Amino acid sequence: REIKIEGDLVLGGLFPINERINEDRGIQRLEAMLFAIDEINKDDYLLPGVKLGVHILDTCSRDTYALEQSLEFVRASLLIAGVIGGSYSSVSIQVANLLRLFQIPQISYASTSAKLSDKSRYDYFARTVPPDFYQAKAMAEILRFFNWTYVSTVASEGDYGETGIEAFEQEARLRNICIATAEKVGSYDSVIRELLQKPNARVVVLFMRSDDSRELIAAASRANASFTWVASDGWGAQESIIKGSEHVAYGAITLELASQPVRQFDRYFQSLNPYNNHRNPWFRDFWEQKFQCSLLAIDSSNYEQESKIMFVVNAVYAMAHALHKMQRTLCPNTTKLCDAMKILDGKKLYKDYLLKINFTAPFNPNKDADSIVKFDTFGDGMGRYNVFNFQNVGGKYSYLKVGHWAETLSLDVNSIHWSRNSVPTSQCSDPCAPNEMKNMQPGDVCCWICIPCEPYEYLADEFTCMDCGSGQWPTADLTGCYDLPEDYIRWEDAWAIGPVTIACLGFMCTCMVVTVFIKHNNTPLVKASGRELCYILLFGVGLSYCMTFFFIAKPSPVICALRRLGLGSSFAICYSALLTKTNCIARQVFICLGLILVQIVMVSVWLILEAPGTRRYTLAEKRETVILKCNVKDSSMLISLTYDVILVILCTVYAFKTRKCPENFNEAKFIGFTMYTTCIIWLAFLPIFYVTSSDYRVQTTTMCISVSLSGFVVLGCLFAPKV
Amino acid sequence: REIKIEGDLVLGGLFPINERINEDRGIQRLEAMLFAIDEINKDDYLLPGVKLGVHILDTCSRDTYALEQSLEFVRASLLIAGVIGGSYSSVSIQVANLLRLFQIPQISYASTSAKLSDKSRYDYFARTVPPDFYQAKAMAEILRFFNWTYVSTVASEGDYGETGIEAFEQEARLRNICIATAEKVGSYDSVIRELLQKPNARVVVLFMRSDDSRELIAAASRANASFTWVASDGWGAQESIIKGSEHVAYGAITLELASQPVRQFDRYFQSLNPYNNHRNPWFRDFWEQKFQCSLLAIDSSNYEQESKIMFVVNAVYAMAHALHKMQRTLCPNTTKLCDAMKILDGKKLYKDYLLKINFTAPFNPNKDADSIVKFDTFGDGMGRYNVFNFQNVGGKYSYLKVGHWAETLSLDVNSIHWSRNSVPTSQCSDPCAPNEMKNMQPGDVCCWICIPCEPYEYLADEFTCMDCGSGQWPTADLTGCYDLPEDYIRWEDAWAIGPVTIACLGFMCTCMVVTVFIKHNNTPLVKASGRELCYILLFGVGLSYCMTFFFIAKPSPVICALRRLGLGSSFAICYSALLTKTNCIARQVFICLGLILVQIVMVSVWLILEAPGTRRYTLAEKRETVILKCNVKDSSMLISLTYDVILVILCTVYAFKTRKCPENFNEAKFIGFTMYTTCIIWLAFLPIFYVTSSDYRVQTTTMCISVSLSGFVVLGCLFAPKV
Ligand SMILES: N[C@](CC1c2ccccc2Oc2ccccc21)(C(=O)O)[C@H]1C[C@@H]1C(=O)O
Ligand SMILES: N[C@](CC1c2ccccc2Oc2ccccc21)(C(=O)O)[C@H]1C[C@@H]1C(=O)O
Ligand SMILES: *[C@@H]1O[C@H](CO)[C@@H](O)[C@H](O)[C@H]1NC(C)=O
Ligand SMILES: *[C@@H]1O[C@H](CO)[C@@H](O)[C@H](O)[C@H]1NC(C)=O
Repeated sequence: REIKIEGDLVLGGLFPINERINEDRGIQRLEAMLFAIDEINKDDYLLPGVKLGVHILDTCSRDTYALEQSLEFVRASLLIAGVIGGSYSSVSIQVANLLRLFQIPQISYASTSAKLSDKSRYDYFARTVPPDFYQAKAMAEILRFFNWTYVSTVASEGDYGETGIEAFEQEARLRNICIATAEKVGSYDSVIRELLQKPNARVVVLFMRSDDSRELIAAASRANASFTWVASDGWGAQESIIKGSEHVAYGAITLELASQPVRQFDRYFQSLNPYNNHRNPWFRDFWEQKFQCSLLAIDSSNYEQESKIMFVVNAVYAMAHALHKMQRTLCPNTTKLCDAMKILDGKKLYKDYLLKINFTAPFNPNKDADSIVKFDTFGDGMGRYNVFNFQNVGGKYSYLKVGHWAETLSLDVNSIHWSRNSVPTSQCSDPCAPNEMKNMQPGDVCCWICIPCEPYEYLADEFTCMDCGSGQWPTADLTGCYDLPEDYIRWEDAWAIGPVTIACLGFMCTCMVVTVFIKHNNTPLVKASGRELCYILLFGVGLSYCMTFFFIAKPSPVICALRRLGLGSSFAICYSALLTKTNCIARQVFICLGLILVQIVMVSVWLILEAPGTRRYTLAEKRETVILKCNVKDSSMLISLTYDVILVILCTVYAFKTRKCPENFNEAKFIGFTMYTTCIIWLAFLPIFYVTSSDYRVQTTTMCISVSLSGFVVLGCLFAPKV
Repeated sequence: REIKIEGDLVLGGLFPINERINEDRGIQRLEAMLFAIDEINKDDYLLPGVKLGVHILDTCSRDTYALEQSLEFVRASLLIAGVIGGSYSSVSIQVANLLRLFQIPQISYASTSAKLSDKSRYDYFARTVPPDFYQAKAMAEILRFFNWTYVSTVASEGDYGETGIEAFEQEARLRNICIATAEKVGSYDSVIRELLQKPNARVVVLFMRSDDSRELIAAASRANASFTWVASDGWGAQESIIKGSEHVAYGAITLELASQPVRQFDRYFQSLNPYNNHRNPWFRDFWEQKFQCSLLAIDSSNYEQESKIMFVVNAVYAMAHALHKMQRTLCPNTTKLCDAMKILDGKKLYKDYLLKINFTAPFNPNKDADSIVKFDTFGDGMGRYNVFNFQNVGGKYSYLKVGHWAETLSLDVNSIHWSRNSVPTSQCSDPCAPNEMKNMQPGDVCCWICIPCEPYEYLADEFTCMDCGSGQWPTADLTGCYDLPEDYIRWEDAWAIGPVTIACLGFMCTCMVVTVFIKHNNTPLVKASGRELCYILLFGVGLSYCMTFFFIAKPSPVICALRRLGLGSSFAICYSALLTKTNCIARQVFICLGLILVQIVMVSVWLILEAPGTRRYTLAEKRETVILKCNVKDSSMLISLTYDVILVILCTVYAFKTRKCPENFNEAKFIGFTMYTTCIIWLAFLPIFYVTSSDYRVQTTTMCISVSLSGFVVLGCLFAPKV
């Protein structure tokens, strides 16, 4: 039962006027689509001369009942510069596969599918309401705002759920949002039983149908295990979806589309009676089913005005301003039909100056804020959502409007209510302390594992850990780690108590020997020996007492200069002062031959005096040791004294021959047993010197052991009863 | 000017009957579409009772003139169970966006696009001719048959070229076919000038339009540089595309679709006059423009029958057998309309038992070979092409039919004519000899580079080359390479000439010494020396003459057993036989002390007699050397004789004391100068023994040099004037 009201050029429109007569989503809209043309053809601010006409049908929500109507539009190619509206999604996808085939554009006031932006097929389809592939980029950019980046989704089955959710994951992996489970309701209440077995995912992304999101929540009062319900448009502000589960569905957020409703439309529509409406074929039919009467009037107590009445009067203007540009720019100085308005080619209509129009909606303020009825490059207006909340003040439910957003989130941050006031992160990995600073993603993203790394190591990265180098221990963190000192044995340490007492024998070395050096040269056996030779033959014993304190005092390069040079003067006193005096005694002007022989091995040390390391080093044992106090090898100083014992190897040669023939009082016993006793400790401390850790007593105490036995057992016996 | 001939159920058809009246691709086909129904409604082998009707239009090749006709089909929803034919591509894509919207299937007799298989859009479109995305999988599987795997393409601009070529490359990379250039003609003849600058690509894949492949070939007679023209369907068997370039377009291959034409159609169509054809609105109109007469008859001299007349009568049957299945299987025991033929739902018509039908074409033999009118799962019959050739016998052109193919190539291999009889590979890289066996693809595929690899290396792969190991040289190929021998100096080599003469002095060593061994013990100075000691003191000189031939004969493990043990008995004869006889002479029952001293250093060699290597080794210099004839170090045998010269280090000690006091006739001169002379060559050959390559004379000749100087300069002088 169409109505075709004539005009200079006529618009066409489809509406549900069938199920019964629908009044919520139905005939309320067709009353509004008539109401705009009563203003546009009257208000001469827009199109002055060309009077608009209307010719509208009854879409009855059945697809192949809409298409049997839709050819009666195009039997005039009552020429029609476009058709307004396909309400549902499934009725608009059928008059968008017949209205590309006549090059005539379409504007649908409310149909919000997501296959209706694939403009490779539809070159003639521009809706005003936003596509629902934006709520997969709405909530996916508030979770990264709240850092709840580990979620658990649930869809519906059919066309709504499988489109948004498959667009939700691919619009989440950019924003580092990391799903856990994925259900699909077609089970009854066991869907929560498959949901509790991931219990660090406590943010439920709910992208659901209307009534198939009632059977979940009403059966989520059985298990009584609440959550944080973030929900897409399936909730809306419906107060029946939260029917009695206020103790269960507490603390939720939801989205809906904003529409500041037209005030004077209530001045239009409530002023409409079925005795003064002859310009409609359905006001008389609706009046029966409005009140179930067999025949009152419309009050404000039964005219709760629909939330998309603004979207028809917004989207019927976006042709009437893309035609007032036509009647001026394509035909100046011609208000009426200029004979170029005869064949109105739609291809240069839609793609040229309807695609990117810009103007303001009627009956609303803030003309630069939100009423800019823009388009994108696809035929889909910008998203203007609300973010409602179930933040109950305590009345019972109290749906709360905590703000809006268009392109970036603009919340009013005092609504996050979860248990009492909780912002649950719902995060899996829980990044740990720097004590476990190997926070490495094992195989997958977003859920890493912490690991305490090596105690000689610092964290090389957020996942990596590396040692800070040989020597130094780590820091208190992964910063610059430390340094590494050496063994400072300058104090006692039960190591400076021994040779400090052994130095007294070296201090008493030059004491008793100086008595026969000058004042007692007139002894009967002072002239019988090398009275000038003994002062050189006994001066080196104090050197052995001093080279221990020259070397083993503290690590220094001058000390290592004294350490390598300290031992090189021990053995010529031990051998050349000994052996040259015995050979002339074995058979006295030839006693001068022992002078230059001391410089034989000693001058060769002067060539190696500058070759090896002198300053310092640091030797590394198992992960904590730095002591190599001078940069020399252990076998380097041992080979430096290889000729030392080799020089006193012939020191026992003259002991065997003169073992029984003393040329003096006790020179065969005190001196003959001396070289046997001197080679004993000389051979004793040699293999032990390779193996030590403190190394002091094997160096210091063994050196003075030769020094004490030298002057006492040999030189002391000649003067002990002399007194 | 439609004709609507009634029936029990009526078929619908579109045809070009406009440009003028088209007779080649036009009204000849509509005469044939009428001719089939005159048989099907008459021959009771197929559908007995339901008389077929026809209702056909005039498509006039203009898209939005076809769609103004096409609603007059669907104004009855004269119900029509499908529409036959959209001839062009651009008329079929417009009645396939209006005939999905009524759930009615379509069969197009000749339209061969490649967007008309995207069955996600078109659920109601099944053509019979093959899609032209198959000739991108036809020629792309004969080039791999001929190994011409490096090509040079050329397209046309618009819809034909850019569809097949973009399908040609993606159907070539599987078969390892490797393009070089890619033109796009919209230049005039300079397109060849951009083509000669890749002159190892001499196979021109020509995927071209009809007339825009005339301006190339007629302008390829300018440059006179021929090729191998492989061409897709743009040639066909058109004899005008090769108008006068037989010397230029010689040697080509081309494709066309096979159709064995219906013989009795000529018995039908040539028996048609415009006085006995009242069942058509266009036989009277065609009769004017057939002969330009203002009013003869159709002869066989002007009725050259069209090549797709079989494709309309093939593809009008494939409904009439998908409806004879309907009137039996959906309504048994009911020949006529069974009241389930009232609402004939097309969704259960097309997708159920028209998609996979199988039967034989009328008026053709071989009912199991090629007339199986199958479908695939897309609505596109199987490809049955011809492979024509321009193999001129010499008449002038003589288009030649060298066979066919359906799913695999079935050529008759005697047509490859390029220059005289040439099969040009047109290949880029030209894989080289195993002398350049590093045939590695540098950065890209199909064009590798050959490289001679290392002469100590063999080809590890077709691209890789690796050395065969230390020692052995490569083989004649990349097989198992070789072995590596050692230096065999068993012959002379100017190395076995020297010590073979030096062995004679070792042979004359025991000659003169044996005279005073037994027969001349009664000499006055035989008893004055060690007459039993000299036989041990001179026996080892022959050992030194023999150890050279024991060691330096040939590499053997028993020889190395004699090489390490050969030198160990040289020095005790050189020192212990010498030094013990001198010490008792330096001041005679104590002459037995020199017996056990020979076993001092010698028994220590018995402990090392089994420790180091004994068998063999091979030392590797710069890429060609294997000789380390026994597995011992150079310093190993030199340290094995370190105590050797150390034992004769004290051999010069007694020479200084006894230099002037002879206890015999010349024992101070002949023996005193001997140990000075013995240490000379002993110190001489030592540093030279570290540095040699043949190593014989430093080993053999230096050993006998000590052996000759021992007995002659010392032992020979005592008996030289004795005679
Ligand atoms: N535009 C709606 C949107 C509809 C919908 C709305 C809310 C929740 C789920 C849901 O499911 C889908 C799925 C695909 C497309 C559209 C929807 C329509 O029915 O087409 C609806 C406002 C229109 C009206 O009620 O008049
Ligand atoms: N089927 C054809 C094929 C046509 C074509 C034929 C040969 C060379 C190039 C070429 O260009 C395209 C491009 C896209 C689709 C179809 C074609 C048609 O016109 O549609 C033609 C046999 C039909 C007739 O002449 O009646
Ligand atoms: C993480 O989310 C919290 C939520 O309050 C926010 O305050 C904070 O800025 C976010 N941090 C980062 C690094 O994104
Ligand atoms: C390469 O092509 C030639 C062409 O004659 C053919 O005979 C041969 O079998 C082909 N070889 C391979 C390995 O494909």
